[PDB]
Amino acid sequence: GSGAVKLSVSYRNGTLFIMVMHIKDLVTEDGADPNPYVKTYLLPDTHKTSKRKTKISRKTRNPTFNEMLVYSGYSKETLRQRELQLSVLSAESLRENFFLGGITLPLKDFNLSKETVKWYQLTA
Repeated sequence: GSGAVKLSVSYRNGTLFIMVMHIKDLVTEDGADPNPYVKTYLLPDTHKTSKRKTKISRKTRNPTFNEMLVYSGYSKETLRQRELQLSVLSAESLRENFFLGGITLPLKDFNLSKETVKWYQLTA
């Protein structure tokens, strides 16, 4: 299943709010507890300014973040032509950080006039 992430997606005062609440069931291909963090981009990214990331959650497959990722300066019209590429990676200090799972969500699928809160299944 690769795990699932709970997110709150809302938009107010011209700002997109992505709250990464928590993740459950991440899997590594080696039985070691990863050091997960979440990274998002809004694509396509004309100016190369959309990278956002949470802090690192140490040794766990079920991290709780409760972190708000903020994307300001976008109109709702522009967002309808953007996808939220969310990636969960393990932060590693003696080897390359590795991909645990992710999901791409077209913002057009969201009623950005309200707050959408739900769990999303990650893919690999």
